[PDB]
Amino acid sequence: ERPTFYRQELNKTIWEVPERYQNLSPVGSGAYGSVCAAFDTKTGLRVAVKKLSRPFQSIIHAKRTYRELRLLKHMKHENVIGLLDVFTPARSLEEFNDVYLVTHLMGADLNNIVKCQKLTDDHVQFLIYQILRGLKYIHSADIIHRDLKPSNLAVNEDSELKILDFGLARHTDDEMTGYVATRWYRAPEIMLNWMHYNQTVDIWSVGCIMAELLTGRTLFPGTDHIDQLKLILRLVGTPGAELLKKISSESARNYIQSLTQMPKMNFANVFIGANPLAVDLLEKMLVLDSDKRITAAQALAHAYFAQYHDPDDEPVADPYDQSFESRDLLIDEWKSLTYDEVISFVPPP
Ligand SMILES: O=C1CCc2c(-c3ccc(F)cc3F)cc(C3CCNCC3)cc2N1c1c(Cl)cccc1Cl
Repeated sequence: ERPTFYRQELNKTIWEVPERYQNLSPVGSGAYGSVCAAFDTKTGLRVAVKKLSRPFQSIIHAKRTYRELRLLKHMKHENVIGLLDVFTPARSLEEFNDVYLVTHLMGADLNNIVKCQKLTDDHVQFLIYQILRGLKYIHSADIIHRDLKPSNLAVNEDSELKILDFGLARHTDDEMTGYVATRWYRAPEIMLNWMHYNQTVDIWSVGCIMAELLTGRTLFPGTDHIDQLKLILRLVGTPGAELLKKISSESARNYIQSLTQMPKMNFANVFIGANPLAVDLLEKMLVLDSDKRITAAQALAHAYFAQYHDPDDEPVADPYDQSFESRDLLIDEWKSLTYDEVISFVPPP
C-alpha cells in the first residue's frame, strides 16, 4: 500500500514525500535546516517533517538513527513529541538510505515565548504542569531526557506544550563551553560528571526552567562550568558529607571539598513576590543531592498544580526496551534494524 511520492527541492536538497503532504516549507537554518512545516491533507493537521540525511554514513550515525526512531515510535503522550508518520521513498532495504519523521507542528519553543520576560503565575503553572506530565510519562518508560531546556520545549499559540529531543543529547565539549544556554539547565552531577546520573537530572532542569518563567531571568547563567557550579552552590549550598560520598569521581569530590562551605539560601528572598507554593516546589526540585529531589509523579500532586492536577489523566508509558544501547553491531545491522522499524510503523488512530 505504498503511497505515491513526489520530489521537491528544499534547502538545497531533494525532499521526496507522499502526496498527502503538501505546502512543504523550510522552518529554519542550523539544526532547523532538515525540518519543514507542511499540511497533512489526510489528517488535516499542520505537521513538521524532519529528514535524516545519510543516516547510515557510519556505525555511530547508523545507531543514532536507530535510536531516534525507536524513541519517537515509543512516545504516545500529549506532552511528548511522537510520530504521526515515518517513511522512506525506498522500495527495498538495498535502496533504503533516507528517513523522514512526521510529527505535530507546534511552531515555537518556550524561548520565543518567554525570553527576557516574566510570565504570570497561572501561565507558569500550566507550562510546568505539562512539562511534568510528559516527564512523568517519559520517566515511567525508564527513559531519561537528559538535556531539557526551553529550546527543546515546543509550544503553540494556545501554550500547549510537547517535549522533544529526549534521550538524544550527545553534545560536544565545545558546545557546552562558556556562556551558553546549552549548559545552564544541566544538573551539576551531570555537568561535572560526579556520578552515574539518572532521571533525577531532568527534575533539576525543570526547576531551572520554572525559575526562569517566574523571574524572566536565567537561574544559573554561568560563564563556564566552574562559574556555573559556583552560582549553583551559592543558591543551594555546598555539598554535605552524605552527598560527598556519593560523588564517585575522586577528582570531582576533591575539587568540591576545596570550596568554602556555604549554606542554602532562603528561596523566599531569592524569588521575591512569587507564589509561596511555587517557591516550595522550587526548593524541592533544586536539591543538590539528586536522590532527594522530588520526582515528576510527586510534583504533579504538589498543591501548586491544584488547578490542573488530575490523577486519572496523567498516564504512564509502556516499558521501553533499550537493550540495543549496549549492543555493538555493524552499519548494515543497524540499518536493517532501522528499516524494520520504518516498515512496521502503525499510524496512530
Ligand atoms: O513544532 C515543532 C515540533 C517538531 C520539531 C522537531 C522534530 C522532532 C522530531 C521529529 F520526528 C520531527 C521534528 F520535526 C525538531 C525541532 C528542532 C528544535 C530543537 N533542535 C533540534 C531541531 C523543532 C520542531 N518544532 C518547531 C518548528 Cl517545526 C518550528 C519552530 C519551533 C519549533 Cl519547536
